[PDB]
Amino acid sequence: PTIDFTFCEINPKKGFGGANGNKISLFYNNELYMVKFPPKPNGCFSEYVACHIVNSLGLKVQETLLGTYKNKIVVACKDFTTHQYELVDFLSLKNTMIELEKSGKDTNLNDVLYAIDNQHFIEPKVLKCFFWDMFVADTLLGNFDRHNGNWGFLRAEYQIAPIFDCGSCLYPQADDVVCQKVLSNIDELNARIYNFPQSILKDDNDKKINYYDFLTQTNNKDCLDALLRIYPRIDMNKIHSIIDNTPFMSEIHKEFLHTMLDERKSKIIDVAHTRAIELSL
Amino acid sequence: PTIDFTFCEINPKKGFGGANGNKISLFYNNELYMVKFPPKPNGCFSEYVACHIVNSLGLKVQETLLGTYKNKIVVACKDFTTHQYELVDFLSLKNTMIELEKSGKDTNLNDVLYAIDNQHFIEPKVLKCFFWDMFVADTLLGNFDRHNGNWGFLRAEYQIAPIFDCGSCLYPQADDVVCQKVLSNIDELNARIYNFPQSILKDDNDKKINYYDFLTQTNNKDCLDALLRIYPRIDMNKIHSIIDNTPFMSEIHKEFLHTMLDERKSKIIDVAHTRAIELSL
Ligand SMILES: Nc1ncnc2c1ncn2[C@@H]1O[C@H](COP(=O)(O)OP(=O)(O)NP(=O)(O)O)[C@@H](O)[C@H]1O
Ligand SMILES: Nc1ncnc2c1ncn2[C@@H]1O[C@H](COP(=O)(O)OP(=O)(O)NP(=O)(O)O)[C@@H](O)[C@H]1O
Ligand SMILES: [Mg+2]
Ligand SMILES: [Mg+2]
Ligand SMILES: [Mg+2]
Ligand SMILES: [Mg+2]
Repeated sequence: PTIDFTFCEINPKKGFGGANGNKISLFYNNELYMVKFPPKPNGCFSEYVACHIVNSLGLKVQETLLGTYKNKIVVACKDFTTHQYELVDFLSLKNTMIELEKSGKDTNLNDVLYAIDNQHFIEPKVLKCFFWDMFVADTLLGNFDRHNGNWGFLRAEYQIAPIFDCGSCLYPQADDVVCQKVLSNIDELNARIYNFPQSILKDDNDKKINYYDFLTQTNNKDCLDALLRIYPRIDMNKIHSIIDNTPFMSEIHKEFLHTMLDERKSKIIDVAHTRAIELSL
Repeated sequence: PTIDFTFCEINPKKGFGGANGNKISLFYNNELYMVKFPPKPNGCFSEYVACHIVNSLGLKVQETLLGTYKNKIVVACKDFTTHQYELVDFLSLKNTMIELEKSGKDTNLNDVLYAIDNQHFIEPKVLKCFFWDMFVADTLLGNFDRHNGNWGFLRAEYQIAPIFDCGSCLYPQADDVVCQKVLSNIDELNARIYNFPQSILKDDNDKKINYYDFLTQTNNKDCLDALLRIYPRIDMNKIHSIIDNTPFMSEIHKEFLHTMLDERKSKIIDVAHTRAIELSL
């Protein structure tokens, strides 16, 4: 039916960072979880769905289960910093890049790129391939916050940590009234495709990078390679199924995402991929 | 004489967090330090000086060393997450307090206290005494950024992590031109006491807490117990010693502190401490 975490054993000797909603440690089927709570003045859903799409993409993602916790809908992310594994995020790494007078929190794309090539945790080709793999995923999903504290490495010395924190994908602000507006108006819809959301990663002019523009204009062989690579792993029939099998989501929402994913896939990915394909030899 | 870190062996497999500038892991004297660089739109001094003052108050603090790399002036912090020790900040810990539907990054004082009473990493009373300890030293050093991410615990389970990131203390935005301006204009010296810095922490109404006002009107026995506890360790000669003995510091700057420290010492600490005593009986 639907999971319920309410009674599972909490682990009180563990906490989690991040500035959106609380989270606690707890066992489920003999495994530990980080259980994100929603904030309130709907990213629990983005987090579950987005990740499951990333999985279907053959990329290493955190396991995610919708469930209830004391009358609050909750996303449970399997915990990958157990068994004596520690997470160091990219931020902390970029902070070692002292020859750039810019701080690790900074998301200017070129610097981020530079640090990848200059870091010594992971073979820079592996790391660079991952990064763009992730950027494509993020493109499809509309991740508006893949900052340097939203990916990283596990140490026991290092390996890439599974993609996490996709709570910022797929329109977390959208509610049934918004889903409604957009679905009934191509103009609105378009604004949520070309203009916004934008990547948290910046150009050398300090603007957030535009998903559509960037991807349909890049000559970065690394970004282009990763398109040609992930494009085939994309399976709309599955992605829609992930959406259909989302546990609490209203129906109106469910079809907002259906539409939105088809559109993103078609007006950004398809297009960019198609050009990507055309640049060979 | 003075220390050049410039040629010391760097550890290309550890990084560090924080928004304010780069840092790298290197061996000095056979040991890891975290070496913090200055951002360039002065804090390396604040850190060094502030930690040596904290130490002299008898509190457990990171050891600081002031050196040069490549003509940079840089502060070295003895790394305390070597030997399997993993640092975990209060913020994550506060993030688990799901009952207050506020996040683990918000610095509302009451919420913070609640988390102290209700967390299972440290015996609560001990931590309530630490927090308060630190608050007092911050009052002395004038810390405007003691955020839940700026203190925490250590584990291989928990012990309190030595006070770190005190680099936001002791007027870091002030330069030789500012020091002069303050050193002359009394009205200017006044407000860097009665007006700011203010603590990052907050009251129920959202406003940040005024060091002076709070310190001299509060009936929180735990804050006051802290005052009485700490006051007798304030060694004004040793402190001015610490200022005179600072390695690259300019003299106008050296004295800006001397002044500024006497000022906070007598204008807040003394006054508040006096009221404390009289408080019993
Ligand atoms: N599956 C996981 N296992 C262990 N630690 C995790 C996991 N997922 C996240 N974390 C850690 O917990 C912190 C909070 O998780 P995260 O999903 O990033 O929360 P968030 O509030 O969405 N982060 P953000 O929005 O970028 O400030 C992350 O920064 C990681 O350090
Ligand atoms: N002595 C130490 N040993 C090991 N780790 C440390 C040490 N000091 C600080 N750290 C860690 O590395 C980070 C260093 O940043 P720190 O200098 O403490 O604050 P900052 O760089 O000013 N950023 P912030 O406090 O977020 O505004 C801290 O957040 C800790 O996680
Ligand atoms: Mg995060
Ligand atoms: Mg997020
Ligand atoms: Mg810090
Ligand atoms: Mg600081």
